Amino acid sequence: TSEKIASLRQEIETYLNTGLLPFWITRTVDKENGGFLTHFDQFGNDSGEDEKSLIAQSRSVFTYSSAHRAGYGGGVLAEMARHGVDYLINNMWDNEHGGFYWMTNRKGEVTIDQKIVYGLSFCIYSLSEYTLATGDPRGREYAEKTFDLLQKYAVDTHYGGYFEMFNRDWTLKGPGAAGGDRKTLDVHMHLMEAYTTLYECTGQEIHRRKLLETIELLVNKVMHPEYGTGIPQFWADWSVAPQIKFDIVWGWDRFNPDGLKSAAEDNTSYGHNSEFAWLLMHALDILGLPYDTYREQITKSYTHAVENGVDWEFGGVYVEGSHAGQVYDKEKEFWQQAEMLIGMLDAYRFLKDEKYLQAYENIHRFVFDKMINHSLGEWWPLMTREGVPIWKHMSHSWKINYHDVRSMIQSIVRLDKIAKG
Amino acid sequence: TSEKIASLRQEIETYLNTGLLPFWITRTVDKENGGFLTHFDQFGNDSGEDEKSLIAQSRSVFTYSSAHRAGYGGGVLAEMARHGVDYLINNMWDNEHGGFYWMTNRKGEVTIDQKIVYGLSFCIYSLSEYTLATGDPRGREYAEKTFDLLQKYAVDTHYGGYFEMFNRDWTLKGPGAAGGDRKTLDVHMHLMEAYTTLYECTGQEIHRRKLLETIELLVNKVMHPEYGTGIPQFWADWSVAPQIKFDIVWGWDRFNPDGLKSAAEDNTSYGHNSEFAWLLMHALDILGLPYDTYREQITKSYTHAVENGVDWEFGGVYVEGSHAGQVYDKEKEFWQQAEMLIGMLDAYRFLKDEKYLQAYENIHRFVFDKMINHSLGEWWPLMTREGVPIWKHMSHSWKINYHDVRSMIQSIVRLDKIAKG
Repeated sequence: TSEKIASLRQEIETYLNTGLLPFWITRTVDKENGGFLTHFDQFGNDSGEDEKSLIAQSRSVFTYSSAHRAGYGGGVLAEMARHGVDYLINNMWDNEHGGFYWMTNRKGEVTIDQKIVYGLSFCIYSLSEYTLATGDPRGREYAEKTFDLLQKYAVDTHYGGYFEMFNRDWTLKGPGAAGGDRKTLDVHMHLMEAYTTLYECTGQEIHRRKLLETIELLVNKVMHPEYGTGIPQFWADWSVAPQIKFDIVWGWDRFNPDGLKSAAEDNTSYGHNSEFAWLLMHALDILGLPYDTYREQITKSYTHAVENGVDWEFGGVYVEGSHAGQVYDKEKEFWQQAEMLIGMLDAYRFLKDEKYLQAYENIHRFVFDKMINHSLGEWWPLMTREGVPIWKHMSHSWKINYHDVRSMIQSIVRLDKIAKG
Repeated sequence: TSEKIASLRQEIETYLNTGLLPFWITRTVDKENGGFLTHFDQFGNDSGEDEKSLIAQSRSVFTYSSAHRAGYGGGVLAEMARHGVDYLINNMWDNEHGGFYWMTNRKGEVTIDQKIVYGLSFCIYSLSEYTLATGDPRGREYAEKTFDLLQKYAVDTHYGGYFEMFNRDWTLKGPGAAGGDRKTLDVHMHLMEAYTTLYECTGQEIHRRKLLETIELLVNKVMHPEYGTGIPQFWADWSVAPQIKFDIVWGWDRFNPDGLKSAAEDNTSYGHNSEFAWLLMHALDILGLPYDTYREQITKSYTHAVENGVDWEFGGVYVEGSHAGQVYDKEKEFWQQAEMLIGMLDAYRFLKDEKYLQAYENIHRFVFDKMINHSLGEWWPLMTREGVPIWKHMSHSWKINYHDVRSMIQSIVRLDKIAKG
């Protein structure tokens, strides 16, 4: 109903303004050392890590630029984004070899100088969003330099796609855990995300062309050929590779002991598949192309997520399960909820089936009633199926505010479109 | 016999020193306008064209740099190469968008400002050779800038390989004759050539890696999957395309009215296939890899050339015929003779079959006894099967001295290796 949509939008708006953005505004700007503080425990207090990761600093720039562009934050977020861009350029850019370093310490010294394409994707995305939000040409300048370095050093001109981890001097890393011989969904999907906003910013043909090439790589090489669901890791020739952990990580390793088929490699992520599909719809909007350009793919992604991933009984989306439809891990992790909020709304907009709005409300009620720590404003990172926290730190080097603020802003916008339609 | 090899080498050496290089040294340097004059009629006199094409100027730099590196030219060719590099940078480099322009007039003004990857390949090759020959870092500097622009603007990150023609501002040209929707043997083979010398010059991992990727594209996508012979034109997805002429050309259009199956599209060039195979062997030498890394491919290329392309009765190599082995066009064109001289020697070195040295001597006798215009020193461009000139201009915007000087130097070297082995 229109009354229901209005209630859901109000709930998001009040929380985003009074809860989520103040958690960050009151804590994060580091005026002594530059950049952003992001290590907060279950009480919102500094947990002390001597880290300013490329992921944390760039995601922060993305959140404050995009939220400012959307009218949120009381006007203060453009200057917070500028503070972060100062740190990215002055402390994280390699003035000898180009590209941004993977890790600094809290004082701003480089401690991991590798060139990691997952991080560089987030640099392109955040810095393009920053120029769009502020007009400061530095964002586009360094986004374009990073794009150009990826074309030179990372694109595989024979098989297509990208090699993904390099030493500081852009020599390719070794095989296996060192990261130099796999091509992955995580990197290729986030490059589509980043190139969308790069093209929004520049309007240049090359960015349009290579955004479309990246979409084609994902649809034709990364997604399962029958099921349309994301497969995580490939060899350079785009045959499927055994899944391995890399030396360089950007999340915590959760093992659910009750998870099923823990050795199987037919696993796929409902959250990632929803994220891919709504980011693909956003790309098509920026490209001026109809969603039915990729009707089959978008339908496969969303159908599999709603048919298997949504916990109708307790609320929220499961972690992972098989391509063919068996759920493996029913824990509730934060970022997949965020990406299902946006994706289920866009599935309703394009596919028009009421199950997708039923799924949206299920996810939304889970996030508000179980996952948000309303005492502080941030989201619990990992919960039991029923919604009891498992891990309780609010934020760290890999959990900042990229998924949650974006899901709040993009859900309130899509709900408005649904109400108006 | 060793006496025969010595006679053949002496014949080359005397001609290269006293005939071929003096034709060029006495005619080509344009001190008034800069760059090189290359338009000479059947009497060696200026034929008047108001053109200084990227192909003519870059091939000239390649010849004078490589011949100097080999000890030829009486010491004067390094400065002639420097004169050409001054013209490439001062008159043919785009200081606003990067890359070299396709065409200037004799006074040095830009008259076709498109960015044509076939020309840019020859820029990379010639400028890398120039730094190797002279130590002037400008060659490597602009070769590297051009390589980097090709990765940014020309590489297809989805299907691999290169789009090949662009407007001045690096926007892709239109479909069909405008050149923006085909991938071709001509460009991809010459990129392997150019990247070999770029990697020789820089020793950088990225150039090694992308030389090997280019070799793999040629072997796995461009060469016929059964016959190993080059197929000329593909769509972006590497399906075979109908052969078309482009608006931008770099040779004269010869129609032989007596040529067979003039509408067939299973045609392949013996000269191109030999050129590919010996340039691939040269790449493997520079890479430190054995020829048997690509034994099957190299064997296919050379076997098809010697079994079908060599005119045992009259001498020389035919223009083209089918992949499956029928000859279509028995005219004798200059550059295919040059590339068969080097390739038949390297086929003998690797494959050890006496037919390849018999083929070399057949080609060598044809070139010296029929194709060289010993009155002047340059090679007739096109002859009847029996060796009577058809076209008699000595040189123009697309026929300079790249094929012939290289074949003379590289044949005398390979003959020496054979004698010594």
